[PDB]
Amino acid sequence: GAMATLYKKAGLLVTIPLIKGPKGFGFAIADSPTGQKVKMILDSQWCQGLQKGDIIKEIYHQNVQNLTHLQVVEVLKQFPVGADVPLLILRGGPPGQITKV
Repeated sequence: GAMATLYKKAGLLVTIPLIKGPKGFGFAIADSPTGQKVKMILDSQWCQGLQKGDIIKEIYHQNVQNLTHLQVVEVLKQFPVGADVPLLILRGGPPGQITKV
């Protein structure tokens, strides 16, 4: 309703509690005009709550907005299987390589 709609207009910062699965965190990111954007959810069990279109702002409380696509991929890849990694994303609000992570 009204609240959900207004939160989409305003934007919402959401912390997603990632757990690294055997084949990664269960999603793919696109190097988009507006940052590292979630392109696909591949296995939601490892990234509960994460949605297509979410934009990565922090990894493990570190701001990653100055990192490149390849650097963000590299940092996510570095975590060992089973690792808990808080992921802060921006969802909605005032508005090409794709890599599995």
